[PDB]
Amino acid sequence: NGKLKWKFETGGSVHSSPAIGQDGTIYVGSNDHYLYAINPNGKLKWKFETGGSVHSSPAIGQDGTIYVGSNDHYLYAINP
Amino acid sequence: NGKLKWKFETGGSVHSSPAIGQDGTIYVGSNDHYLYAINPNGKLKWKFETGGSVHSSPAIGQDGTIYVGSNDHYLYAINP
Amino acid sequence: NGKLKWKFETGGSVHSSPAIGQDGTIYVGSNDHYLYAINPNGKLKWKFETGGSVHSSPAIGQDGTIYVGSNDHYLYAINP
Amino acid sequence: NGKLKWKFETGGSVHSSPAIGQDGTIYVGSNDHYLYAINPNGKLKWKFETGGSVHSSPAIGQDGTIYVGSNDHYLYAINP
Ligand SMILES: [Zn+2]
Ligand SMILES: [Zn+2]
Ligand SMILES: [Zn+2]
Ligand SMILES: [Zn+2]
Ligand SMILES: [Zn+2]
Ligand SMILES: [Zn+2]
Ligand SMILES: [Zn+2]
Ligand SMILES: [Zn+2]
Ligand SMILES: [Zn+2]
Repeated sequence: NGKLKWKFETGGSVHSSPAIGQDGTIYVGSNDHYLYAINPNGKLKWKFETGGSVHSSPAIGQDGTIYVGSNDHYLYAINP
Repeated sequence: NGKLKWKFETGGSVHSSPAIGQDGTIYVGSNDHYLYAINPNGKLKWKFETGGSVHSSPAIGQDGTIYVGSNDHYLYAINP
Repeated sequence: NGKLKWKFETGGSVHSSPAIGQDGTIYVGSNDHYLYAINPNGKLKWKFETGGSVHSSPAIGQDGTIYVGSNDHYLYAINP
Repeated sequence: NGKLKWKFETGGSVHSSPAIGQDGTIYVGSNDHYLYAINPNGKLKWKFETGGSVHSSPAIGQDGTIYVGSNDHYLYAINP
């Protein structure tokens, strides 16, 4: 209907575009160098430190592996 | 066929990439800080103020929740 | 296998990310202000002038309508 | 669970967003001008030189053709 139902504060501008995994866990990268995993309800599931801003938007494989690039030249494959 | 069928003026450059929800409602974020929801025919459905330019591109969950990040460091989950 | 099978010269850097329509027609926006439609084989189908660089990546609706934003503040809905 | 399972060093910041092909091969473009293809396990499959940074995110056609744009004004269609 357009009403907010939660925001989640990362550390920097979230330029990455978010992905939704087979279980509704939402994955997004932030300029704070972190890929965030938020449970569908708004509470963090985990965050993964890389070496630079995550402008890449996460891709999601069949087994649920999360694939995302980072300003630190690396393509990361992260277990769920 | 390539003919236009409507443009919709947001307030700033629309860098966000648009998403299409289970009902055809198209969701896009604009540098005017707004996530826009446009009914499939071109008339606004609603727009949601965040605190900065929305470069993130909206993700869309099973229940239709719209997930998008914003230059204001937050990941937003917005009801339809 | 990794061999090229065609490039298509737009007028400026293609930052937009390409979309594939129900018939294989590939849609991408270019900084030359144009959304390009390329037939699956590499020959243009059409290109649609907007008022600025198309950094947005095209979305594709059920009927095949192409939805994309542009640096000119507008969200465009373009017939196939 | 959030544990890493491999990073892959490209040559520059990976701004492109990665795509997953019908066989799990992950495709991403890097600012080093290369579109990378990584086998699902982390070892390269191949990398394709273009003429500029690949900010575009790869699209994937029915036959597995990889479609991506590049800062060198070209839209590339690359065999698997
Ligand atoms: Zn900030
Ligand atoms: Zn940094
Ligand atoms: Zn402007
Ligand atoms: Zn602002
Ligand atoms: Zn150039
Ligand atoms: Zn211009
Ligand atoms: Zn971008
Ligand atoms: Zn660097
Ligand atoms: Zn270069």
